[PDB]
Amino acid sequence: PHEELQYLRQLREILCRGSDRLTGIGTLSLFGMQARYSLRDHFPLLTTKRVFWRGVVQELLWFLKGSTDSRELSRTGVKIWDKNGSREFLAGRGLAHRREGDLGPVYGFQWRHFGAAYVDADADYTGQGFDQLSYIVDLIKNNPHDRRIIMCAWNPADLSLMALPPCHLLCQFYVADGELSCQLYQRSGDMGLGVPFNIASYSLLTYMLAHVTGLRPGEFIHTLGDAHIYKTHIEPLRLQLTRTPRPFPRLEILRSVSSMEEFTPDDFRLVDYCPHPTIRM
Amino acid sequence: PHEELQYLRQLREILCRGSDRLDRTGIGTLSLFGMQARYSLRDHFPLLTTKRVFWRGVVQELLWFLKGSTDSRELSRTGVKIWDKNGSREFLAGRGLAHRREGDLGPVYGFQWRHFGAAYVDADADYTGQGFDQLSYIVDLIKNNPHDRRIIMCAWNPADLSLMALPPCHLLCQFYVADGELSCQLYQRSGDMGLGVPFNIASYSLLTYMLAHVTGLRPGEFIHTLGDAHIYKTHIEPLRLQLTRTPRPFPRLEILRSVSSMEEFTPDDFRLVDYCPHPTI
Ligand SMILES: Cc1nc(=O)c2cc(CN(C)c3ccc(C(=O)N[C@@H](CCC(=O)O)C(=O)O)s3)ccc2[nH]1
Ligand SMILES: Cc1nc(=O)c2cc(CN(C)c3ccc(C(=O)N[C@@H](CCC(=O)O)C(=O)O)s3)ccc2[nH]1
Ligand SMILES: O=c1ccn([C@H]2C[C@H](O)[C@@H](COP(=O)(O)O)O2)c(=O)[nH]1
Ligand SMILES: O=c1ccn([C@H]2C[C@H](O)[C@@H](COP(=O)(O)O)O2)c(=O)[nH]1
Repeated sequence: PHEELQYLRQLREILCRGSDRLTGIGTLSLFGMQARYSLRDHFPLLTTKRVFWRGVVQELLWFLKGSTDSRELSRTGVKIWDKNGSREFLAGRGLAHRREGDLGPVYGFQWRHFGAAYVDADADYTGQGFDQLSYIVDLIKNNPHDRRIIMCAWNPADLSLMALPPCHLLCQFYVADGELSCQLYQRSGDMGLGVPFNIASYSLLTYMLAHVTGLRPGEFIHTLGDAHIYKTHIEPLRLQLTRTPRPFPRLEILRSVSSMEEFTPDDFRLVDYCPHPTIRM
Repeated sequence: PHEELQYLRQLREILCRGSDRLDRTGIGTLSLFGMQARYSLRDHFPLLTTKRVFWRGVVQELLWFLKGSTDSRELSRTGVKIWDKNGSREFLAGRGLAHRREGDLGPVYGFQWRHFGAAYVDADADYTGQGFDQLSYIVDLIKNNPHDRRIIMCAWNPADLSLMALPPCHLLCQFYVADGELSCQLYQRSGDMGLGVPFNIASYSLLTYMLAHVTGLRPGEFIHTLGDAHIYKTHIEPLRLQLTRTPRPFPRLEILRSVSSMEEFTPDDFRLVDYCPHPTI
């Protein structure tokens, strides 16, 4: 039974039993969902519609950098954070005095410098705040059965400095039988666009962490809070609800990388990815 | 089907195929990673019946949390001693926390809920207007923007971990409103299925009843998401016994008078009817 059917059943449920609720734009939604994806023999990149894999990779490395600069992601060809880094959008957020591309203390800053005072995207933060990436990497290496291997992006005190508050709040990691697993808690999930993307991101993070630590990829567990469908997306989502999953691709890591920071997009080969055609939403 | 059978199934799964691990202090647990159970709050209250749950503790401890107290001496005064061991002068010394008055647990749940991001100095100090008051934040959201997808309270603060007596188990809870009902999901990084988890279920269910009462809504669903779900090997025998017990119907919870603020609840506003658990083990 294909694991992608979990995602497809969740879609089907939200569309059929979801709550119909409206500030700006309207959605169908359910609350509390969990799905499991094996990482042992394949990589759970959804096949019912093509997922922007190039975006997935560039954005994770950009996160892992600690960068909060939407321009630096943009330079690589990935424009998904650009609407949010415009001086116009920032102004609308009451953050007008930002330079272009300064998103505030978003994921990268929270992952590498939690609790630090944010100044701007160009400030040097070395040795400031709590480095969560170094923290979990050390625990996975030297104390793998620890129950506190967590990386959290939710920092309520920093919300008003943020262009957009984080959706995927925290990940926890788990080690058993030489396998590295990961649970992601996502407060909010757009099933039409974000959620396939998000599944891929944290699955990737786990492959990367597994590699760097000498472990094999295990399970990725996806726990949603608000799982929702935007109503404008209903006829394209019914389209994808008709399609049968193709087998998952595999993910190869093309070289020895000793540090989470030394990865490059060319270290990853996506083998045998054959999605159905892209659906625009 | 009776909801407690979710918990008991989880017990059995862990006992049957759980992973046999040791910590770096040598103690053995069986554990599994990634679990979710749903408990209805509408017609009843999910206080577990196959073993008696310390309900007096549940109530006093939560009221204690909601006040922002990080003083174990205060909870202990009520006759509830569950945090006394962690508050002892010797425990804190064992943690490497000198200059600590007895009962000073550090920036734990209460401090995080009320003053997230604030500079902790001590349990007696006064933090008014320091940090981010998450409790007011969520009560406000549930009242004035119930469909917000960021109705979050979080206790995981990486920067404060070395200052805490114990690191938080309940990382965060999220709330959700639909069709006149308040719902809640909790992310728990670590659950002792033997002692902690029944208690923990009662705690956040109770919190949801209180929030529902204060905001003019009916208790909806409580979703319980776990990370490391485990059983200490020493308790396997009493748990075998527990698993033979047939669950009895859940009690109910009546809130006596009208309470207008989350801070004005007293242990007396709560009527538990009728809790008839199998004998304690
Ligand atoms: C309403 C909303 N839903 C989302 O899913 C969402 C996601 C992000 C960030 N994110 C995690 C994204 C992942 C993928 C994206 C995207 O734009 N994909 C395009 C592909 C672009 C292209 O043509 O190359 C798409 O397929 O529409 S955006 C930001 C705001 C959002 N807003
Ligand atoms: C290893 C471990 N497991 C736990 O479950 C745990 C729980 C807490 C805090 N906690 C969340 C607790 C919930 C319930 C508790 C308890 O001891 N209840 C007693 C009541 C004692 C009495 O009635 O006098 C009991 O149920 O027997 S303690 C602290 C450390 C822990 N440590
Ligand atoms: O990584 C992401 C980022 C955003 N979103 C979606 C979820 C919501 O539909 C919207 C964010 O809006 P709020 O939930 O923050 O209001 O974008 C995702 O699914 N994944
Ligand atoms: O509210 C609580 C507090 C603690 N624990 C348990 C979980 C673990 O067995 C232990 C905490 O140890 P660590 O997870 O921190 O190692 O206590 C709970 O189940 N619930």
